[PDB]
Amino acid sequence: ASEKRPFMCAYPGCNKRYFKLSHLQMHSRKHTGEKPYQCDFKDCERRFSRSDQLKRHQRRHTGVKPFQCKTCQRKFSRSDHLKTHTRTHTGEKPFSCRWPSCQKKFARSDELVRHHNMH
DNA sequence: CGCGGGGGCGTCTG
DNA sequence: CAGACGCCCCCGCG
Ligand SMILES: [Zn+2]
Ligand SMILES: [Zn+2]
Ligand SMILES: [Zn+2]
Ligand SMILES: [Zn+2]
Repeated sequence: ASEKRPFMCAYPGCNKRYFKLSHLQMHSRKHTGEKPYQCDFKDCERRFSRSDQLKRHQRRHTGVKPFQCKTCQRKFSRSDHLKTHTRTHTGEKPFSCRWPSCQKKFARSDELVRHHNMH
């Protein structure tokens, strides 16, 4: 089970062996969302299973909003919110309804999900 | 009702 | 592995 292990996983819940550095880099991605960090704040006590999740969450406390709109100059702290809001200025509404008499279009999957719950 | 704003998660690239 | 991009999901508000 380890008589030949060019590489191993660095996650303490795994520590299994691998042979291709890249194929192990791919395996490791599964564990990148299994590392329980915690907030550093004295006004928080949350835990995040990824560095990016914690780093994103930190912005909620710092108030930092580096993603600024080119149109209305609004400021956001998540690229997903900014790109979503971008579609509001771009008129990009690809989430059209599939019901037998509607086809109403939204710029967000969840907006379409709520709309469908109205049917 | 349209959209802000946080949670969780897969994933390519570095 | 981590940093960064993209989405789905859920909730709250004017
Ligand atoms: Zn592993
Ligand atoms: Zn926090
Ligand atoms: Zn804008
Ligand atoms: Zn519909």
